[PDB]
Amino acid sequence: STLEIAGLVRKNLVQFGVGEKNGSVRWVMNALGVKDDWLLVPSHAYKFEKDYEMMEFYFNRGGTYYSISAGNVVIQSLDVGFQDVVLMKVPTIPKFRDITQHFIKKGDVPRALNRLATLVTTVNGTPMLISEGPLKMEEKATYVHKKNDGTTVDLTVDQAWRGKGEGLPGMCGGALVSSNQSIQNAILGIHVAGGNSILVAKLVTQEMFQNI
Ligand SMILES: *C[C@H](NC(=O)OCc1ccccc1)C(=O)O
Repeated sequence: STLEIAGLVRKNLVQFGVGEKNGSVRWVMNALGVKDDWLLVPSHAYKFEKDYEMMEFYFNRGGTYYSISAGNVVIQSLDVGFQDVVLMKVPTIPKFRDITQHFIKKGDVPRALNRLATLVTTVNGTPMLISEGPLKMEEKATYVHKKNDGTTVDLTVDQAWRGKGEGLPGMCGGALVSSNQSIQNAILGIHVAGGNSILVAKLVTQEMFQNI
């Protein structure tokens, strides 16, 4: 069911934060553990600020905090080009339950179109289920990211789900789950943007985990 998939997502969601060494942590959004010490996270969380590699990354797992130098996480792309969401290996994180087989197969993508979905996310660790209207797929989606200094950047990714719904700051990095039971309520991707009552999630397929 949606609710049981949601519980699996919930247990693998951690809070992602960034800080200078010996400085205060800014909690930014969610990241999703997928297998072993690999997580999915929107790279817009960190990559557009100066000297990101000199920062400490923090992973809050239910009130137990794991940190690592940003230069010591291993980042792997999902596909060629900018996809925002990346795979990130964090050697200091406890192993995750493997949820890769719960993600939609590329061939089954059409089965989630025109159907409801649920964004399974948190705001700063507080779990939320957010209803999304019948889904469409955008071959290219563009959204605006606001940096810490107020300046903005336009981001464009390939293959992003679009659904009517109401998101809040901090919900990025949560997982979109299909209402379609016939594909076992597959996880469809990762929330990257919300606005004008539109929620946007980068498609992530089972096949993309082959990138290791
Ligand atoms: C949610 C996970 N399920 C899973 O990996 O399913 C793979 C499967 C299940 C049944 C038949 C064939 C393959 C889990 O944690 O087990």
